[PDB]
Amino acid sequence: PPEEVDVLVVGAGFSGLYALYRLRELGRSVHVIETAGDVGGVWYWNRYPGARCAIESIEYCYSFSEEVLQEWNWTERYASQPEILRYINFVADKFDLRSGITFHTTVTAAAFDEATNTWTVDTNHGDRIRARYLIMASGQLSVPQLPNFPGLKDFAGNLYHTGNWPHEPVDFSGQRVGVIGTGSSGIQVSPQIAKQAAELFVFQRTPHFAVPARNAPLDPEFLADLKKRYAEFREESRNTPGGTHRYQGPKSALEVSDEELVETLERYWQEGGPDILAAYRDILRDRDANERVAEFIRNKIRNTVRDPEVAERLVPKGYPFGTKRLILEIDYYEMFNRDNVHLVDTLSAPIETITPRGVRTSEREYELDSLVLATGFDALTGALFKIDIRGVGNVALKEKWAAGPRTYLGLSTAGFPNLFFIAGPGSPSALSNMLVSIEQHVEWVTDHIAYMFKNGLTRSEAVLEKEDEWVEHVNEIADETLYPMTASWYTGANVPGKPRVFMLYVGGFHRYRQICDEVAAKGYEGFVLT
Ligand SMILES: Cc1cc2nc3c(=O)[nH]c(=O)nc-3n(C[C@H](O)[C@H](O)[C@H](O)COP(=O)(O)OP(=O)(O)OC[C@H]3O[C@@H](n4cnc5c(N)ncnc54)[C@H](O)[C@@H]3O)c2cc1C
Ligand SMILES: NC(=O)c1ccc[n+]([C@@H]2O[C@H](COP(=O)([O-])OP(=O)(O)OC[C@H]3O[C@@H](n4cnc5c(N)ncnc54)[C@H](OP(=O)(O)O)[C@@H]3O)[C@@H](O)[C@H]2O)c1
Repeated sequence: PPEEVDVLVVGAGFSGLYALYRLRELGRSVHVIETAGDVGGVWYWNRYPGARCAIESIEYCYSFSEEVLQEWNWTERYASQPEILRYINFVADKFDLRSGITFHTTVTAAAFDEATNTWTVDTNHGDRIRARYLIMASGQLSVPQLPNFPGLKDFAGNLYHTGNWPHEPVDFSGQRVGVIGTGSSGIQVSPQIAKQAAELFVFQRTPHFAVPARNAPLDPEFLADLKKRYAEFREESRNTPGGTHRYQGPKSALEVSDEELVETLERYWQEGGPDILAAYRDILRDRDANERVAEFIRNKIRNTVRDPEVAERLVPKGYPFGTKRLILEIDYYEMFNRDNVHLVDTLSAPIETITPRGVRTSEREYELDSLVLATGFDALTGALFKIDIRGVGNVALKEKWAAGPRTYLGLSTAGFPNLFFIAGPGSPSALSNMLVSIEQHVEWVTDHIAYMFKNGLTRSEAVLEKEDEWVEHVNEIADETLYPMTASWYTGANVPGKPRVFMLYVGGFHRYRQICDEVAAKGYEGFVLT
């Protein structure tokens, strides 16, 4: 890795690879540092069986390259992780991206030097790079989180986390296997494992809402047709709250009769996918509205499993539909109908400790040959906090953000000039199709950088007052929805001791992009440039 560079980029997943590509195109020196052996980010790390995207392949893809759009052939309604990894390798090879990337290398600290207006960045290999701009493309869901209980290191069997899955197939044949966590990771990994294991124990805490994916082959007519209008189709997706073609249902879940509700929701349930989140305009705004939808979903869940005792344990309760990430399930509910699959309800009987033989609840011991941790991620701030980042006056990012992330547009933080966060806290981030949130942040940041070199500036900084205004705005629009009142990773609720604040912008990607454009249009209002 070079000793000096215009822009250093941390992370080689979607965000990082695009930042590299566009920056070269703008004629800036740029280099990328990445912990992993190769490119991919989440689709490199998350190789557990059943790993699949929950945005339709034709939406969840880059649009910066008409060539890539014309050449790539997706195959399924929802792409499996290995296909998305092939796609990302395709794009990397096409634009020759690896010559710009150092792999196997973890950034450990970065400190801003006020005299030079530059960042000096250090790695666990002892490299030191001096860069004018520092782009953290280091992910949202990139640091695995272990669950909160002892005896983990004592377990005699094999121990896995889904976000750090082995690079070659793991064989569960004839095993007694435990999965802890039933987020989308656990929901995807579990039916795969149940095919091999002599017995599978699924350790559920709060149940998550899941609806049928109804995956299907992609019609190759449809692909070829779509391509003729691809750039147009994408543009429609950029002009939405969600970054996809999801239908924005006009009515209120409350204005309709029961019969019309069932019938409309029945159509979504048969169709499959996440679009039901926008069946009515107020599902995420009004608790009575939300509840009518949630109830319809709970009953479909009940009717999915024959033992009604086991079915009632699968019904999510205590939090509004859609306020933890919606999950797309494939034969997950069906799975509890098998002899060798066991739902362990750890709300009724909490896990007390892992033992050398298995798992202890307050009710009994569970002997196991392997334990799979589907326990999620220290989300949104996790990766940043693992790095000793220091701004003006030696302030640690970790400390300034200790009560929750403070940003302007989520893009930068006051006190830390020349530093940009891709698709993180204070922006749409994971509340969209992330390829659309990711391209828009990469273009805005890399445009900002180009504008800086153009007009002769060397220092970009969020104005503290606008940040404070932005933080309060994010919180106040979040408080008009039901989002903040549920314990989700959006809220930091899954890391012990982490401050409970809703971390994402909820006003929709479209409106967020309009605001960013007005900002850059006025020469970057809310930034101070010198
Ligand atoms: C299992 C899973 C499924 C998902 N499914 C969807 C989906 O269906 N729809 C959707 O819109 N989004 C989904 N997401 C969200 C996902 O975060 C984004 O879609 C997108 O892949 C994020 O890309 P990225 O480049 O920003 O971050 P990442 O892909 O996470 O890349 C960050 C990279 O930075 C590296 N890194 C972090 N810190 C350092 C450091 N200190 N030094 C060097 N390298 C570092 C990591 O190794 C990683 O490779 C999913 C995420 C996960 C984990
Ligand atoms: N496209 C996809 O289908 C897909 C697949 C995987 C991941 N993702 C992305 O990644 C996000 C995270 O998914 P995820 O399933 O990995 O993690 P998650 O949504 O954060 O779920 C973690 C799970 O582990 C359980 N858990 C956590 N801590 C525990 C503890 N201390 N004791 C007992 N149980 C514990 C949680 O229970 P509680 O809920 O009760 O806390 C939850 O069931 C998703 O929401 C999505 O954004 C997407």
